[PDB]
Amino acid sequence: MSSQVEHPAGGYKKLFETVEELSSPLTAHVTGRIPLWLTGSLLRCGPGLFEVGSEPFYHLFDGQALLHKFDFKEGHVTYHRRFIRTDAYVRAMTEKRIVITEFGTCAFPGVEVTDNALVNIYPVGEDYYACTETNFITKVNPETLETIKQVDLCNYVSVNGATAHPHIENDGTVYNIGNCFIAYNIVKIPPLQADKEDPISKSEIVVQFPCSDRFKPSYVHSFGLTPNYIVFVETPVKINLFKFLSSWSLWGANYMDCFESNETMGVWLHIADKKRKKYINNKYRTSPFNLFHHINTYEDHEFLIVDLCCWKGFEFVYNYLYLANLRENWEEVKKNARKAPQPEVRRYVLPLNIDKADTGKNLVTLPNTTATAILCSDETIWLEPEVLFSGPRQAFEFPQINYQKYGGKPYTYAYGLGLNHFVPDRLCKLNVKTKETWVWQEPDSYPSEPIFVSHPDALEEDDGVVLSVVVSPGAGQKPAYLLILNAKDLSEVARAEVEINIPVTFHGLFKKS
Amino acid sequence: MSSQVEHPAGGYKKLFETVEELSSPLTAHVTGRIPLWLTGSLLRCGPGLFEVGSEPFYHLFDGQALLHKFDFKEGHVTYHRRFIRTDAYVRAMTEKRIVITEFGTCAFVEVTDNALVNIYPVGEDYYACTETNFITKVNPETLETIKQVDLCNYVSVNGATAHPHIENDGTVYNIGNCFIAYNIVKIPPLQADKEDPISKSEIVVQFPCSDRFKPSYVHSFGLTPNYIVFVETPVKINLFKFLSSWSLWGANYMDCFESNETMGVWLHIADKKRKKYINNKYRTSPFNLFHHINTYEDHEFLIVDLCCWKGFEFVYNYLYLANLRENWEEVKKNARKAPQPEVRRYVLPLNIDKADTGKNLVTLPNTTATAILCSDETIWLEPEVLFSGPRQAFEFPQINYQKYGGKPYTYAYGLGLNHFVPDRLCKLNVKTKETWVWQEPDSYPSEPIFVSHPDALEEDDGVVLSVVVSPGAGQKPAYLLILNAKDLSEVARAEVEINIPVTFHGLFKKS
Ligand SMILES: CCCC(CCC)COc1cccc([C@H](O)CCN)c1
Ligand SMILES: CCCC(CCC)COc1cccc([C@H](O)CCN)c1
Ligand SMILES: CCCCCCCCCCCCCCCC(=O)O
Ligand SMILES: CCCCCCCCCCCCCCCC(=O)O
Ligand SMILES: [Fe+2]
Ligand SMILES: [Fe+2]
Ligand code: NA
Ligand code: NA
Repeated sequence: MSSQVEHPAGGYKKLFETVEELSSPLTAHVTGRIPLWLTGSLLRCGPGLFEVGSEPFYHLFDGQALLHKFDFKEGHVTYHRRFIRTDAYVRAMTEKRIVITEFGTCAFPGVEVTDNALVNIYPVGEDYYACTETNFITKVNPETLETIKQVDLCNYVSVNGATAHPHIENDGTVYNIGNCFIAYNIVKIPPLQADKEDPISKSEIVVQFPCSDRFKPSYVHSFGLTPNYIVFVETPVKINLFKFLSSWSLWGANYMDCFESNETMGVWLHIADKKRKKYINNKYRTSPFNLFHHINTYEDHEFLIVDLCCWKGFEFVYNYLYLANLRENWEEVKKNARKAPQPEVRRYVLPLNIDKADTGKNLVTLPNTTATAILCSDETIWLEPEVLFSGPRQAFEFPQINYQKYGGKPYTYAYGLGLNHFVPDRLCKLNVKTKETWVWQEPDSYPSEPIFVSHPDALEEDDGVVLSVVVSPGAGQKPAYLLILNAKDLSEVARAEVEINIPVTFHGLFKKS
Repeated sequence: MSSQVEHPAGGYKKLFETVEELSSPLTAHVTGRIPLWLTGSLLRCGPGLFEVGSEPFYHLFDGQALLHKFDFKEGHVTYHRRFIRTDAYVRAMTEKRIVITEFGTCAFVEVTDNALVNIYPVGEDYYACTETNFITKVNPETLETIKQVDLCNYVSVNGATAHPHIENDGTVYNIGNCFIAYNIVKIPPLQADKEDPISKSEIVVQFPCSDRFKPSYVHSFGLTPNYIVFVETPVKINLFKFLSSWSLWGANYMDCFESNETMGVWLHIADKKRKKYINNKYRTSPFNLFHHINTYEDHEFLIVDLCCWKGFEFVYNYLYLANLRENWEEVKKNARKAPQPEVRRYVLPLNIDKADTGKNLVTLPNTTATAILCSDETIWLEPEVLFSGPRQAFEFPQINYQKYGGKPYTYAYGLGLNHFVPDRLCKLNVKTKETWVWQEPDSYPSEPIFVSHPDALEEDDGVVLSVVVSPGAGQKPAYLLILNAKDLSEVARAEVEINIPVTFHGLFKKS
């Protein structure tokens, strides 16, 4: 973990304030020691333009995509940023107004889907793509930050969109999930082959998950992956297709206007056989929650361990993320969040071998968990979680692990961004076996998602650092900095200060050079 | 909290072995220093006779009630025990066989009065109880049995729990099934006329049943200055089996239980002072519940701290003596598919505004518990988990009851169960989730009972007392353990030269 800080000075407002791009990189001023083995680029995406002239964007996810880069070489750091030349951005700059409808901001005058790639960036073959959650992803140059092209996934595969959280196997194979308007489809993009053709042209749907409601598919943000299984969590946050596919020009609608909460379904969990490409018909059921981020998933004897960042309730958490709410003063921010769903890290355990003879009993026979799974007579398997972390309006969010070596596998550690009534104000580490936590936090300092980078000679799982971008608007300080923490105990190793503001960023990666 | 010990020697079997009563008290041999302010009697109940001749009792809750007493005076300790002369026991001794049907043992009809579970004060009297209509008046100084009391002669219930709440003026509240509702009984304090307060018993409020024909098993309930809290679980009593003739079919109490798979848990509150059921449909996931820890009011909310078991299967299925007497690897294996124990805090909003439909009503600043108002007006609850360990139950909870019962509090003491075997003592800070453990190898404790220093201003300024069975051959068979309530460090122990079997509940009676 929890925060030990209040924010009466309101400095978190700087996260949602427009900035200018740069012509070329700035030097970041180092204190402490940047590790000499740290060579490459921290790439991250966020909104950077929160109004076009006098027309405001209303939601956290509406501001125009800004691509950020911190470069590390021989103990020195540079910072650079460029707006992504999406259709949304280019047309806004041409017409000097909001032209494309964003997540929570209707544009005044069917109509074009946004390609505002403000959320994440990921590798496909030798390319990098910035994304949001629509059918449009934007190819970008990781060295110059130039925009290369728009890619419409609809030209290649049968999905209406895909999440900003594809899984990436160590050979470069990419898996993602997307709505299909009815199913949820797993897309597979293979590694780059000898022929050097673009791997997106070899995309395919490999398996399909069914929908609980013919006309109302669930919002999906992420999914789990193990060597043998795919895990999909179907939440009660629904997309109303009667509103989504109606004409938005007539009604004046945006994406937020299409969400509704199903009160009675709870959460349905789904698994598929990855290698045999087959949906498994196990009716896993539990209580209602929102889910954005899976932490990690793995196999342990005949069971799937599913670690999740949950929000307890069926109301859509995105309702609390209009910019007007996030720009309020601190007492009002806390008050507004009182009735929101509560964040909680939970471990669910999914049995793979269901024996009818155990009807009415707990199938989770593993020795090291308090998670349960009850086989009912109607063949639903009712799940209860083991709670790994819980604090009052203190979210362990934007989870990251040592992904390259422990993604999809037995693991011990997760790193997170700590939210305090939705305001990011600390960095966290969680031992998922012991429930021990570590916190890093300074007054009036607003961090981003921490990204893990392994030491080249790592023996343990947490032999490395985490990198986070911190906004520090206190007038006795430079506006922002890159923070490097030792992954062992979250003690500070270095920081690299820059003389300009940085707004909120969501996700990213470290690209080794 | 969790245990750090395995039990391959099987010493826990001594908890379920018959013992002989005593003719008069033994001296318990003290090591360390019994506090000189500790003056009175630890009274506790458990089974003590696990077979009548060659006829065995089958279930944990079948053996014949044994009343135990440790006396504390000027740093000296005595131990004494007597079988309760119930109808079940007396008739068994007369007829040299099992005459009355017990919880899980059919006799080859009359309701059992085997008062093996607890003891509590009414007026100037003490009553040993089980969970039926029969409670047994007993003498707290001599351990003699005085009389049988049939609650049905006084109030409209079929039984009452072994966990009545006791207000500081001596008023007693309890809950019992009525065969259809759950009735709260109130027994007033002793008046000037000196008449027996049981004759002034009354039903003050009634909770509805979720199923006309299948009432829930009820073990305990919550009480605050202003409210009564009742948790209706999916463990049901099948009245078609309960009220059928058991002589023909050969049935016991265990044979009447079934689990409702779809209802989950329904939580109920009543206005205590206005004697009125409140129509708030609190709903959550399925669990068994035996013991409320404590209940209190905080702004417009009820804080409900519970020892839960995650699942709808009846936990009592895992407590046949044959299972509990298995070797350690088999005990662990048998418990793998049982419900998981978990301490949970639920938060019940009292002011429900329809304008908040679809939102979380729990606006308190210090909890992660939630309560969602649905369109059908059910309020769906999620807990804050306070303690969770794999088959490691924080159970038999106790608090500083006299000063913090029904009120804001910080500390609970518990007996730690390891795949159902009691092997440690625990303390839980319910605000910080910090835990403390006391544990020795091959040592099987009982429920810890808290005794305040008489002049304490703080909540945990006192000791806990537990009766520990220690069958290791380098030790006396049992002892009374005294721990400092601050940190569970040992203050003293009082060893006795005879075995003591399992005990369930009890009290400390100040003299
Ligand atoms: C009706 C919903 C539709 C759903 C995709 C439908 C294929 C998602 O749509 C969008 C649109 C714009 C922005 C975003 C952001 O990525 C959300 C925050 N990460 C998602
Ligand atoms: C069908 C259930 C009936 C129910 C009472 C219904 C008036 C409870 O009956 C009994 C009978 C005998 C022993 C016990 C033990 O106290 C249980 C463990 N504490 C309860
Ligand atoms: C650094 C962000 C701070 C302000 C917003 C925090 C509220 C986050 C709520 C949970 C995560 C929602 C998903 C956002 C990340 C994403 O778009 O992938
Ligand atoms: C000291 C007891 C150890 C062996 C039995 C432990 C199993 C306990 C399961 C939860 C509590 C069950 C109710 C027992 C207390 C009572 O009868 O009032
Ligand atoms: Fe995300
Ligand atoms: Fe009990
Ligand atoms: Na600090
Ligand atoms: Na010890």
